[PDB]
Amino acid sequence: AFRVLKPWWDVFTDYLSVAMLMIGVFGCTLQVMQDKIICLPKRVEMKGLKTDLDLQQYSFINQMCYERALHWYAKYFPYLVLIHTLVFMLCSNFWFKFPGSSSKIEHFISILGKCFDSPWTTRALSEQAKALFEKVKKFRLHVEEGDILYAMYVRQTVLKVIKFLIIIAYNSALVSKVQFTVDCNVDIQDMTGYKNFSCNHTMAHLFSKLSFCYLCFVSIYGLTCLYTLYWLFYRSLREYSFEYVRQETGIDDIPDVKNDFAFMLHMIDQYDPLYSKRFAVFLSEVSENKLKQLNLNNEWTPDKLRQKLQTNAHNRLELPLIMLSGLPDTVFEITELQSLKLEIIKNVMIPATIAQLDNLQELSLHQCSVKIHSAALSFLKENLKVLSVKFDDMRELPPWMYGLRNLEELYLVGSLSHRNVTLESLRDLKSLKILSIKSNVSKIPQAVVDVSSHLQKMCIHNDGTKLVMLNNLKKMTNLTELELVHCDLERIPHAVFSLLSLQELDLKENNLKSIEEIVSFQHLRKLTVLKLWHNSITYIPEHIKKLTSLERLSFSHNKIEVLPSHLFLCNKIRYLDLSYNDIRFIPPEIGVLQSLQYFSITCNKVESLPDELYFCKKLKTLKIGKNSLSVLSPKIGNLLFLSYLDVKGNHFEILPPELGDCRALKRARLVVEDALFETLPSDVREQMKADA
Amino acid sequence: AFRVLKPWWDVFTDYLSVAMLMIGVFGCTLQVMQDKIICLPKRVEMKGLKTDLDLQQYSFINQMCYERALHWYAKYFPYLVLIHTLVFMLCSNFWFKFPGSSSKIEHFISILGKCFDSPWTTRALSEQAKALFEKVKKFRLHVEEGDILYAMYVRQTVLKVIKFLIIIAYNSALVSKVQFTVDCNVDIQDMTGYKNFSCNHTMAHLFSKLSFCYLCFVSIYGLTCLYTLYWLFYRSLREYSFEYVRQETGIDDIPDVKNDFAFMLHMIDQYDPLYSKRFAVFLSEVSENKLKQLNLNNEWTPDKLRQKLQTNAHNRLELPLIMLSGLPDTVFEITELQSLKLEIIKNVMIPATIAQLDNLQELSLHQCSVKIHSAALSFLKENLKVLSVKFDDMRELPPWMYGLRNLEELYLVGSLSHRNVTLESLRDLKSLKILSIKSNVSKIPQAVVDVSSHLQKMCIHNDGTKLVMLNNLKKMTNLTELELVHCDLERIPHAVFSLLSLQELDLKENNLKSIEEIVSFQHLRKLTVLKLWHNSITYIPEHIKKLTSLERLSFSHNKIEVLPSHLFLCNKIRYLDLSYNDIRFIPPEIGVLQSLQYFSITCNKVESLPDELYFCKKLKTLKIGKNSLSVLSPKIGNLLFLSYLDVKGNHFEILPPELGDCRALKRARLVVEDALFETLPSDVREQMKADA
Repeated sequence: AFRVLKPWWDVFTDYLSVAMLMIGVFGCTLQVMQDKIICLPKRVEMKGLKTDLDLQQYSFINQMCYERALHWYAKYFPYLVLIHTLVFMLCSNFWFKFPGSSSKIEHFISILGKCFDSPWTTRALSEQAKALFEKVKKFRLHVEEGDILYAMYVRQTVLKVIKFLIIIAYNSALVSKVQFTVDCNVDIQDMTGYKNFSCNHTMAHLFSKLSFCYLCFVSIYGLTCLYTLYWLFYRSLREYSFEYVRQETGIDDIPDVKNDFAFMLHMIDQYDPLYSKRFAVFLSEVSENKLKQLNLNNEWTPDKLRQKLQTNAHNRLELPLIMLSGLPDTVFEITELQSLKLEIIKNVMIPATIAQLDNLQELSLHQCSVKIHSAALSFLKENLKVLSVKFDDMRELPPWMYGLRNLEELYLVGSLSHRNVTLESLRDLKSLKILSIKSNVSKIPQAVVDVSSHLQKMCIHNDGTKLVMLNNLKKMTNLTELELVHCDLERIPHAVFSLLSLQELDLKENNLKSIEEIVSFQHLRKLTVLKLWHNSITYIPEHIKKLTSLERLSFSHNKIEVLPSHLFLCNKIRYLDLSYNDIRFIPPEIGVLQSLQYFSITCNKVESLPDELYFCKKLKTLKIGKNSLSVLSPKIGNLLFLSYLDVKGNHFEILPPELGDCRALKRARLVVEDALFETLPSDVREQMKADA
Repeated sequence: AFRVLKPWWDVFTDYLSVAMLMIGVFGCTLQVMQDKIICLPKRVEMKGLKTDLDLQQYSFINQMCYERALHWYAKYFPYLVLIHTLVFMLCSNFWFKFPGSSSKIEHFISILGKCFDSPWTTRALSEQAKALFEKVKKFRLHVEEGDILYAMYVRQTVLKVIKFLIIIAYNSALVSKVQFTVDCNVDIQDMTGYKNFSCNHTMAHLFSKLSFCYLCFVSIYGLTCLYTLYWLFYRSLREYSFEYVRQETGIDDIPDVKNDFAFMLHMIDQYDPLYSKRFAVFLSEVSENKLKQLNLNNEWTPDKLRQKLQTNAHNRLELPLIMLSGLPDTVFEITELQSLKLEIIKNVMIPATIAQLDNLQELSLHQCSVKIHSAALSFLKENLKVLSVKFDDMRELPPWMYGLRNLEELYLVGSLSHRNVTLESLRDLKSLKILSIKSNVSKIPQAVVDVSSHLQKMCIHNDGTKLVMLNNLKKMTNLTELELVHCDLERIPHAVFSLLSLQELDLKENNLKSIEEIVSFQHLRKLTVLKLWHNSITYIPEHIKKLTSLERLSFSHNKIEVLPSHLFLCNKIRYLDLSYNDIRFIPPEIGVLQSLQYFSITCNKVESLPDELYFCKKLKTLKIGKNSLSVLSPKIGNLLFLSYLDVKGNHFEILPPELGDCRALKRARLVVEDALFETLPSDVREQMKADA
């Protein structure tokens, strides 16, 4: 604190100053004690020379000739040395005592003491100091733009030099002024009768030697100061470069430091370089990252991870990551999970340690600007089969996923056209079969055709953008199944008819009304499932009877009001969705659809129940919903395989006990009004709720 | 409490004062040791000049001539210097030696240091400081009333300067007064025989030099003090404005400080700008809010939230929040719950993080001034289907909810008419299907018409204000379920007949007496449920028998005493509340009300039971209450499906065992006295209580 700043020569000057003050005080005490110029009158077998002067006269003569004859240097030397040594001490400590420098120095000594103290420094050179990191960077921001400390030190030393020079320059000449004997021609007569006096100065000889001795001190002092001056103008401390500790521990960080930092680090080094090396760590950003990783690993343990382990949508062991900044290493201790979820973790490097986690084929990236390792990338291209990616500003999407070959299913969340898709080529995705698109691109990009060679199912669910050109869609030769949800086509495009291998088609939220292209649909004989959700279809073309291959029909939220009889000409269908439609009556041909196993007319206008409905026993799910039926035909007891029933929201009053014959149907599958359910027999409800 | 108050010039003045003290004390010691006058009689080959004076006479001459001839300043210079230096010390330290100012400055330094050490300062600039914020604001309040510190400091500096002029003024004019030699004509004749004496005191010469040196010191001192004066009249220390820190850290608060606090800031800045910079962060209100939020996040954990996670009245997962400063962010981690209960939480803003909580269809806002994020607003507009708001002064109501379209059920607590109701339009509310109102609307606002297009259910339960106008009610054509609770109508309004789509009707607490408008009610052929709670209805118009669609009837707390036969003609009714009335005898035609499932005559004067009552086996609820009955007809056993019985508070003695036949009626549904219950057979009571 009070020591680590002064190099050897500063303590040298302090010691010389203390010794100099000792010399000066010695001289002062001697002078006060015995300084007695002794005087006699001068002008004149032998006898004495009795001058008959009483003691008072002798003291008076001594005093007078002291003031007159003795040259001022011999009189004033000790106080002079006192002043000079006092000024030297003041100017030595002025660097600390001045507040402008004192603030910076106190800040620096505090921060550097704590930095040298931290054991994480030693660990890195081979837990809470990450705050000291921020303190260090704040401090260097505070003082690097100074250099006033360098100015203060240079001024201090240069004034010391000028003082030493003036001391030698005058004192060398003035030393020879002292004389042991001395003369004085004073007009003391008329009070003693004598005019010409001789005297001897007792201290003279002593002072002479003292001066000489004192002079030696000054000489040494000056040389010391000069060296400092040389050391302050030969190494140019305005800039410092580590270039050794950087090479010592082989970390290319810690580039350089600015002026005041350079100077003060130089000072500390000239005290001891060990403190400089132990300080070198905290400027390293690599050290910062490593300390962050250690701290999070201290916080992140495989226990906590396996606590959060769960199953994804695709029944896979997955660890959610909702809000982080890096990858805890403890996850690399968990090779069992085969899915991984990451939400909004930028600035992430994927290590090769994922190679330990081979048992994984699914990954999730929700707006995470993340890059990979080379071995990590190879591990992805050789192991992963499924990937879900959410992105917002294209920054979270790095290109390397376009190289993953063994991936089989892909999910995308984010707009590309912002209307051409800024989509890279989907060619290296050699094993992809499933593609999920969540964007607003008006056109299907050519990159889709880059994967069409092995693409089996591709799903686009835009936000309402129209698929303006469907030319690339016609290239989906390998496309086994096709979905066009909310593509705003409003019609049946010709591209769909280009895919004979198509099995299941959805046009949800496309608001189709004129669907007379069913003729082209009989061109596609693999069409087993057709879905027309939320479409303005108020009428059903007769060409639907020509699609024998159909197995499932979706027409929820459609303006059909009366279903034509030709609808029933395709008995192969097993699933029938007609809910939220204007349907008011069921034609009896509902009987021929024996293979039907599902039905839904929730929130429709159906008021009557044809009895042929009770002939398709394969119907296991019935959803009347909020319709206008008022009586339930007992023929419901004929449909034993009906497992689900949704008549709630209708005008029934009493439920016939024929519901007791429905073994597949229970209260779980029975959606009825509580009052209507109460009308059922006690035995029926006991058998229906449980085993009675 | 000692260092940072002194800028550089104060330290310089302190050192000059110290060194001046050194000069003075050195002079004092020398004067003690050496200051002797030496005197000789003046007026008179060469010989001695014997004066034949014994030592006593010489000493007496010394005393006399020293007292007379030697000028006082030469005699007292060191003591004068000591006095002036000491006064300088005292007038320098009078700042802190005054207790009133001492408390202020000491507290200032304590809190400033503490603020400097606070790591939360660093975090903000990037735990327990929450307490320190209050101390900070209390202190700034306590000190921004002063400026006595600045005035006293100005007084100190002017005192120092004027004393400096005084010192120079007379020392310059008296320095020449000291003289080595000196003369004295003293009339000591007849006592030592001489009159003219010459003397010299040894110190004179030295003192000259000393004075010169001393002058220089004081001169420099004055110069430094003079600078302070310039520094006290050029910066206008009455005000401090950061405007750089306010720009550096980008925090627009910390406006300014008053003269006293501004002056202290100027001092600290002169010591170091960084102290003031770091201290400014604790004046930020935004920083304080962030600290409060962080602290409540520290106090709250998702486990604590899930501790009170429960079901609401409308069976939804919800967490109570009764009193808070904001949202503990942990709530954003819990997405399963679809409703949140927040009460009396002002200045809350819901971020985009609500989008994490997609499983959401209900909400609660009890007098909470809450703003929203943009993504938050979209999430409310798209996800919510039910919502509860309590507001008091329309400020807790956040207007943006008038823009939510997908909401379907909304309940409001808070007056509107206040009787002009400043209710905003219910137009952007597109998907609403259910509405509850708790206001003071004497008028149905036009805003309801903007939701009447899509309206399905609306319930107004004003605090009793008469809904005088109801033309907007006539615009509720699409309305299906209507309730008018405590609307103080006292009569059947014509607006009700304007709503043919109406299914359920309520006029509770409207205190209707004359209800002869039932004729227009059979205009409403969709009228399923009709309620007449707490009405003054003396009797029953026959037009009620003309309501074909009657299903449920309420006559709670009415002045009805005898009921007519035509009332029973609407056998379609299943619910019949007649309690708290003057009923005494039930006409036997109660039998035709076979479809009736409910009955209540509690707190009436009924004295006999027609047996045709027991014909309506559909009657499952029976609330006789406290009436004037004495015996029970065994035909109650005919009511096998009777599930409830309230006979408590009557005059029975022994009940028929036919109660054992009623399978739906058990001991729990049998509201009876215990002594009377004992009169029943043990088998019946065992069967009712348990399965024996």
